[PDB]
Amino acid sequence: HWGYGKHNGPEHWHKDFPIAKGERQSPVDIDTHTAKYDPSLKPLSVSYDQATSLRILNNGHAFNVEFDDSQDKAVLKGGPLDGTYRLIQFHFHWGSLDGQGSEHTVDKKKYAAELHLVHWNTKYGDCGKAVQQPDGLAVLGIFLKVGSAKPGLQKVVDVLDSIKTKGKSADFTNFDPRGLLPESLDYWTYPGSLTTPPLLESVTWIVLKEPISVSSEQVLKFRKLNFNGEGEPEELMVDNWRPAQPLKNRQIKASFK
Ligand SMILES: Nc1ccc(/N=N/c2ccc(S(N)(=O)=O)cc2)cc1
Ligand SMILES: [Zn+2]
Repeated sequence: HWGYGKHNGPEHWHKDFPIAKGERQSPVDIDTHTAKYDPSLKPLSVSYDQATSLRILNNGHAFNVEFDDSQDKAVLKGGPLDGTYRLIQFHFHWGSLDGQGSEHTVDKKKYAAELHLVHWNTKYGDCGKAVQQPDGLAVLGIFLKVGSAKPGLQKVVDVLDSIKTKGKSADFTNFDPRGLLPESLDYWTYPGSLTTPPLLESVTWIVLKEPISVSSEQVLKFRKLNFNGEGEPEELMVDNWRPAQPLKNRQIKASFK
């Protein structure tokens, strides 16, 4: 099945998922000089005060921290969005080396990793329904660079030993995703897709300009995870990122001058 290796990686995905070559695929390179400030964008509202984390899961492609999305508890509103989008999960993409790992790039610069906070439009009732709609999801993307440690990431880092292999999960209650945000909410936005199969073209991307800093030690622990299940040959979970896709007939908008 699909993955990130030579024989099942991004260049193969189109055979099972023809939308891989579609008109609004993600990620993309963000050309900062071509992106235009958009005055029609309303203020972005990240409201994570009542966020209720449940569990952390190694799904064989990344790890997901999952949230209770049965009520308006952690929501994203404003910016390019109409209505209310509920946080369902977050995960990361990262590299084998500090010089790669992000999915989006900025003037072709690759960051060490990229955090995706995944939200679904409450007008569609559940995430499975939302992901089939052109305005179904909003993914808040945050770049990670290697430097000082991110204190708010350490609780994630320290549980990874318990979910080393595909299919393993662990309790992960009382985690506050506000500790993963940078100071500024300045962002770029464009219409795109899921960056993994099924690659559905249902995502409003909101990519923050300011990266967060994480330590080398923190990212090294991401790289100790396994793509494989328990008792199978070890394949380190690294380079689980899709490269930039053609922008085609899309304009990237900036929230800032
Ligand atoms: N039924 C179904 C199956 C797989 C799904 N995948 N959801 C996605 C969640 C977010 C991402 S991403 N990497 O944030 O674009 C990519 C996949 C979503 C729904
Ligand atoms: Zn992602």
